[PDB]
Amino acid sequence: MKIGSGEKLLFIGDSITDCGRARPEGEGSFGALGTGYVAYVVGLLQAVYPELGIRVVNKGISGNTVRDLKARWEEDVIAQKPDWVSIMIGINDVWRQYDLPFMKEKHVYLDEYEATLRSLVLETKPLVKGIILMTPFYIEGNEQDPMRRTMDQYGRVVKQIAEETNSLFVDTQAAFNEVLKTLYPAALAIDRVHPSVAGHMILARAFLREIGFEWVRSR
Amino acid sequence: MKIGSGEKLLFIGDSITDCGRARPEGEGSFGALGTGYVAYVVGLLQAVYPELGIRVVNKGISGNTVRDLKARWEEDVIAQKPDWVSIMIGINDVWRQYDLPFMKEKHVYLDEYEATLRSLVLETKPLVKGIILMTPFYIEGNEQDPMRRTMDQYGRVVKQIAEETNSLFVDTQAAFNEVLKTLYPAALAIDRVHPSVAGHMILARAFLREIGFEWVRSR
Amino acid sequence: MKIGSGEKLLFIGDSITDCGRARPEGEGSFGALGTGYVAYVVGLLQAVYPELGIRVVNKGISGNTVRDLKARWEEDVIAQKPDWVSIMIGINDVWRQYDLPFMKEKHVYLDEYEATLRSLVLETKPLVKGIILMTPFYIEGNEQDPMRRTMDQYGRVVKQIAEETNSLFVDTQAAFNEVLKTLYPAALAIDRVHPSVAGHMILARAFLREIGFEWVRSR
Amino acid sequence: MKIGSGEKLLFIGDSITDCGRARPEGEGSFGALGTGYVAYVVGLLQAVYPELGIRVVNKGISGNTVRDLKARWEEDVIAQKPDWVSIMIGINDVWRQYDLPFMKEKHVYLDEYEATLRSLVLETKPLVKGIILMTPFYIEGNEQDPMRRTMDQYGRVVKQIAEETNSLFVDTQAAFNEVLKTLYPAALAIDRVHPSVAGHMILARAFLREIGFEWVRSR
Amino acid sequence: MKIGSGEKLLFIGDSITDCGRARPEGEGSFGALGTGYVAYVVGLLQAVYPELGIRVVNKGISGNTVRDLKARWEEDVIAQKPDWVSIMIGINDVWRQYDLPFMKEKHVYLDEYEATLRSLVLETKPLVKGIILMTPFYIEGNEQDPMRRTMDQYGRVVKQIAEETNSLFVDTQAAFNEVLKTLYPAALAIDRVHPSVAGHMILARAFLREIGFEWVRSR
Amino acid sequence: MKIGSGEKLLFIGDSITDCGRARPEGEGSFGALGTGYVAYVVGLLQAVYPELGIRVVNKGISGNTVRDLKARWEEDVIAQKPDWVSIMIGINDVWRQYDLPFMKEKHVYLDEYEATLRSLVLETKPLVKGIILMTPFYIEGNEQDPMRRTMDQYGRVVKQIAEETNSLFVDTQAAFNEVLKTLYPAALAIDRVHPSVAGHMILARAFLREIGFEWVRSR
Amino acid sequence: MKIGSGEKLLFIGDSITDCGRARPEGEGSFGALGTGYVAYVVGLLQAVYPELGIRVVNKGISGNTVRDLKARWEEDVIAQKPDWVSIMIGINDVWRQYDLPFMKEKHVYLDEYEATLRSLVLETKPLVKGIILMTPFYIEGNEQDPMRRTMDQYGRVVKQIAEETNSLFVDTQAAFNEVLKTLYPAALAIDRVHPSVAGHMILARAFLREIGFEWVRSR
Amino acid sequence: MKIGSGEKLLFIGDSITDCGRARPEGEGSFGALGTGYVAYVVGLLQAVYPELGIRVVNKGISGNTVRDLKARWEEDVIAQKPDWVSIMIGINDVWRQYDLPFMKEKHVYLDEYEATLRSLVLETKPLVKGIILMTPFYIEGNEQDPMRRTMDQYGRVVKQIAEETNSLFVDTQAAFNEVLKTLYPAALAIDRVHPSVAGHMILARAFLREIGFEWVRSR
Ligand SMILES: [Cl-]
Ligand SMILES: [Cl-]
Ligand SMILES: [Cl-]
Ligand SMILES: [Cl-]
Ligand SMILES: [Cl-]
Ligand SMILES: [Cl-]
Ligand SMILES: [Cl-]
Ligand SMILES: [Cl-]
Repeated sequence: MKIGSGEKLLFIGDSITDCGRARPEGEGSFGALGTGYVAYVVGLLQAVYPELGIRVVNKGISGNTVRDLKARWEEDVIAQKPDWVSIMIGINDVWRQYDLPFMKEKHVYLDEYEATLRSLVLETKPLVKGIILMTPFYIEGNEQDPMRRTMDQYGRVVKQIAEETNSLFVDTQAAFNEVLKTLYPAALAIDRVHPSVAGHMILARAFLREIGFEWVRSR
Repeated sequence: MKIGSGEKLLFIGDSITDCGRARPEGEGSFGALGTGYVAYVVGLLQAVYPELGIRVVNKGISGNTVRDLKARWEEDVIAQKPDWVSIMIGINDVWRQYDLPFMKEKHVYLDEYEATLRSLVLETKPLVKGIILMTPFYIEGNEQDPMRRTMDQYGRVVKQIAEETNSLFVDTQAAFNEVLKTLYPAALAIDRVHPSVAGHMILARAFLREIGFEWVRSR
Repeated sequence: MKIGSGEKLLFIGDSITDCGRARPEGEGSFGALGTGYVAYVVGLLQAVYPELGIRVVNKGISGNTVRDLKARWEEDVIAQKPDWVSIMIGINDVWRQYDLPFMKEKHVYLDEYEATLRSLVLETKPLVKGIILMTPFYIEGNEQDPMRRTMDQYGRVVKQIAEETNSLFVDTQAAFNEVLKTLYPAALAIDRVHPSVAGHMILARAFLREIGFEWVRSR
Repeated sequence: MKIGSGEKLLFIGDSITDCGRARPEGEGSFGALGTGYVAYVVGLLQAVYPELGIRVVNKGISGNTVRDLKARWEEDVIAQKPDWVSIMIGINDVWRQYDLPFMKEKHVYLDEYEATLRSLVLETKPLVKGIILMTPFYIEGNEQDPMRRTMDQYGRVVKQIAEETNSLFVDTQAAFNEVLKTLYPAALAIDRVHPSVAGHMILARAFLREIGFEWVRSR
Repeated sequence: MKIGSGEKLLFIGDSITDCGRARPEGEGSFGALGTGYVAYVVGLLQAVYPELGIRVVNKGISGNTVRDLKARWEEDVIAQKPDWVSIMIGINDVWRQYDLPFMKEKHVYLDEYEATLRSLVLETKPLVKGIILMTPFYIEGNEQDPMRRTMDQYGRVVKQIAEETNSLFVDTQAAFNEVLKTLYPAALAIDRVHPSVAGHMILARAFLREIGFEWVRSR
Repeated sequence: MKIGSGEKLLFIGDSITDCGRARPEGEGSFGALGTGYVAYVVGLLQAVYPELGIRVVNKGISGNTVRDLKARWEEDVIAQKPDWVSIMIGINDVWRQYDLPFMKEKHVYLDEYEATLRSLVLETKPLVKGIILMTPFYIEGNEQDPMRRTMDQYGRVVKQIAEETNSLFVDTQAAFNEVLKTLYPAALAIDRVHPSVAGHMILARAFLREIGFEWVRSR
Repeated sequence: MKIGSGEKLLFIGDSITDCGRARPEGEGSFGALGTGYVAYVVGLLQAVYPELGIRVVNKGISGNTVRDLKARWEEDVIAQKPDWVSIMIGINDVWRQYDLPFMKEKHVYLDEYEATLRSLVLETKPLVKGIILMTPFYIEGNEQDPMRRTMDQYGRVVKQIAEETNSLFVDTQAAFNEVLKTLYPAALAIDRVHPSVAGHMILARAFLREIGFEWVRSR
Repeated sequence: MKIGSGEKLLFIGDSITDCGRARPEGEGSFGALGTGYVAYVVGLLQAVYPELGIRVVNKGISGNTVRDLKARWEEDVIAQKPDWVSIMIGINDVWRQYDLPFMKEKHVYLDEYEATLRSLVLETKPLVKGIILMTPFYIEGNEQDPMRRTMDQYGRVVKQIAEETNSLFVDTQAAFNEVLKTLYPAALAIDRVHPSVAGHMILARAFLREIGFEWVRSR
């Protein structure tokens, strides 16, 4: 378990992270953590490692791009003095290119995305024990579907950045791809982005695996 | 214009047709028709052919497959004594196979779909002045996506039944496919089924063209 | 098609234009465009000219007179940097004279109306590619009904102004008059102002015809 | 005062009479009567003739034609054992011909209207102490407007039936026509049917005058 | 009719006057005038004197004493530039003495009431054509009931003031007393203060009689 | 304490007893009892006699007269197999004579009231361990007010029936009358019927005293 | 009765005291006092000592610790100029240690609690006639349950402070303990803190006993 | 994994199982399963065993005891033709003895509980592929608390019935007891019954472990 006792773990990102969490503080309880992967992570950590006393904050905001995370970073991350920061961003940065293809300033293209996300990691890294970078995802099994293909480019940037900055790394697309060998996207997410409880469990498990969670602990 | 003065035109189908129409009666001019292609069709006919004196009934019901249509056909179609019946069904017949793949009783497979729709058309045809068969559709430009591929199969059945019964036919998939050369699905419908105003216009226009509507009447 | 690719088309006026659009920005989607003629115009443009990538903003506000448009012109029009501005105003300017006949300062009489609307066009014209002036209307077939007779005076001023300023021009009263040869006003609008979907289609079609829309495109 | 002590007075009609009255019972003093002319009539009688001890029932139902009145006449009128029955019906009988011109089954034409209303009056008359027949009305000052012209015809039928049956008669059209020499319809009722408080007062006053109400009692 | 053409008549007082009127302007329509005696007055004036074009404003506020009227007089009366001001206040000034008998600073005793109401009349009188002073009331027939007995003291002060300042005068208690010879208070007002439509008609008629209203006009 | 361990105590009456209790069951500890004297009685018994193990059912219904009690007596009382039945009825029996004086069928006059209540008590008495008869009341200190005078008459009937049947008796009027030496009715109940918390306490205390409750248990 | 005529009694504490009272003033009526022990106290005082004319204010706020009371003391207590202050605090100070055991700064430990509560009493005492200190409580009969055991430590501090400062003193835990010899906590409070009406009566009675209330007065 | 491909798994129980599931059908993937352990179980199975193709039905109903289960067993279990039935019942059977101790008919004592649950298991077992019996639980670490002591007794019955019938068994009490070595109940469930997300995870994990779930599949 990478996370130590008494430490503060802060999650930020878009609606997948937000999942209706309490604004502004996103702590004090679960209703406050929302009803998606963040809550599930915290539930499983408390169920299996109750003695850890990990404090968890949810700063997701629906609709955010990486450009939006930067604009609120000081107040919503730095000022919170987290020990661990998990970031999952990029869905909107890409989605806007496909749902509003003629409003191009709402689009965050890959080179701006890369430099901005890099900037967040570099700023934060000296201040925390660790960073976990989760890739964005798109629940679509065809690598050549345009939005899937773009999403994968963004996820490769995330992985680049995690390697270079020694951050932890969760390939959420890889976790979905495995399930997509069986299920058509509709069975997980009608809009290919916002998943069922099952999709949130896919995400939570992928995050827990990267931080060394054990489903049945050995010592 | 295939529809002639004084006639009663009855639309039946699923949510795409329903679009919040008034239940049970579904008529006429002031919101009972719902807020999608059916209301637009009726709007445009009134704007351009006010003297036709057409009455219009919306018997769409959210969720319906062709099995559901059969179960209420006597009360919602035959007992309304329509002159013209337009049918657009198959989206749920297909979609349940993909979004609830293990709930097989909810699925209406091609054999049930062909036999049922054929039977409804054959029985209705001598009771009415004419039938318009609209294909189902899926807003997805990749013919090899599995749900699009199945939807196209269901559409072939509709086309074949219309030819065999000398019904009017609207290929709604072809109408979307034209726009999908420019737009990714997300620009028209986040779930690839329930479209924007623009998608409802694609549908209304495809319906109108088939019934001989003119935007500006030539004579 | 007068409107070119990537251009911004801004609609302003009263409740007929507003039709419940999102405040303040009236863009980002259709819910944002409201549910009347503006939305229908945008739907039809996207259905038939999806490659245009026209951006459309709705600045209608319910209850407005031309005196109200002027008071918000800088923020709601100039600051938006539109390429095309469509104006439809005058219904309230006239209606107040008939529903509050003893509150005369709520009335905008024809000479103030003319100079004010002229002032808006002259200010705007150097800043945009084009202006479309739509007349007000009153859904009433008797030319001698007092409010109809006043409305027609205002519509003649609009046409004057469009001619003199080389603006495009939509005679909405003419479009309604044709339909009123068949339908009594009640069938279109119970208050003779706020129309059914059919009346909104009358308006949208009249606007589309003036900007060179083709229902089936020729090249 | 034609109404005498201890008597039960029952008003029936459409929305103009209903005005949100309590269903099914429609009585008595604290809001069950609704918020239009019926409540005003009852108010004024109580203010000026408190000792009359009149009981009042409101059986108005929004939407009703005379066909609808016939269908519930036994339960809503005869079974209430009223002493006096006031009827105001015909607005919807007529209006449906104009607002839904192609839905002919919703229309109640003059032959059905005369025969039905005649029959209801003839049957009720020997069961009760008296009947008050109020004309329908349309708030429109042009006798040649088509709906006003039809409404006036329906009113003649009411007048002729009242004379033939020695019923009291209130000409509600004449009462509006007097005010319409000063005001355009929009100042009293935006849809020309559902009036302001002032219109309900016009109605209440016309009713009261016919039953021999005095504003200040002479003796 | 004391009130002349085009003049502005402003009503102020407590909940009996307010009766749910629109804040802050209490004009522009009837919903804006609330649903009690003020609205009825305006309805009757418009029904019988539509050509007068009287503008009517309602500044009642629920819970007010005369101490509250003074605190808002400049903004809610003077600044409105009325031609006629009707005041009805004193119910709360007295009620507080009986429902909160141990919170004595919420009480406005008769000498403060008198001087304050006098001060309002004297301030206003040079600025307007006329003032109408309506007494408070208490719907209770026993002169010796403590609250009735106090209310009557306040009403005698009102009458004093009207005489001395040449204001018009409406004894609302006298109008209720007459009806209370027949009806127990419960039949008019369950709390002996807030009346039924009948009680509001009692009030409206008493006001109309004092300003010279004619139920059927003679010239 | 007249009520003994393990017994079921059932309260029936009108709104004073109801006070928003759960329908139909009306039991037990967590809000089903409503928010007036019945809940307070049950609260205090539990606070001071927790070991008594008393079960309590609230069958009060807003609006009821003794006629209404008779109509549901079999299902709401006899079929509950109570040990003790407390009845408080008569307020509406009387009040309808005053608030709806001309709706005579709603009135339950003294002959119907005595005969009915007598009959209910006689029939119930051998089926249960005991009966508590509570008078109705009116919060009005003037014995010569007409509704108070009638209420006192109805209370005499209750007292006489309790004596004749050896029922326990609570004179609720006497309990209010004591407080009314200090307070005007408005301090306890604006409508003279529905009291504050303090009035419900007056009632609860009067009930408790009659059943031998001790505030501090002597032994 | 310790409390004298015309005096102001102010209650402060957490949700047990607040019980939905009106913010900010918590006076003017009962709705304003909320629906728990404070309201019951006031009801019983008014029922039995109506002539006292005691003014009662409720400043409870849900969630408060003693640290929260101090932060609002000047505005919510001192500025109110009470004659008597009742304080009940400590439930949250302790609860946080058990429901958020890893957010230790939300915890108020016993030495901070003691000094803070002492500080409130010492500040206030010169300004008022009297102070009543109510212990916190926990509805749990096992003295060795951890939260019960902590609560008792806090209650012993309260008693210490009351003795040293000559404050009145209510041991709410003692009052509950007696009832807990019969009832399991669930029957009083599902969360062992927020009680039923019965628990609120336990509290109100314990407070009334300490201020010398008599259930039936002797002079 | 004890559950095998294509099978239907049906969960029944009380609120812990219900957790707001869709009534009556309780299936499948998009919210119909509710928001507690059942949805989590289904989520995790899908994340880790998507190919199993398991269908899941939630027939939990808030409030139920085993008596309630018997009454709807035919329609809610047998008629669903499940392959696997999981039962978790006993919490209310027990809790009613403690929260409503004097309402003995609401209690289901050990004899009724054993006989009923035994009978339901014996009857169901030959109709289905397998049964999973989950104990009830109480989140309370003191074995000598009276409700915990009774709950443990009911759990022994469940364990004994599962052994006798060769059912799978989940000891939910043991799963909570492990976490209760660290946390006081209030950190998991304020009422000791309805847990947080973390408690639902404790339950889901205990269920999954018993059916042979692997967090990471070995082969
Ligand atoms: Cl988002
Ligand atoms: Cl659908
Ligand atoms: Cl408007
Ligand atoms: Cl109507
Ligand atoms: Cl008031
Ligand atoms: Cl009642
Ligand atoms: Cl609290
Ligand atoms: Cl439950």
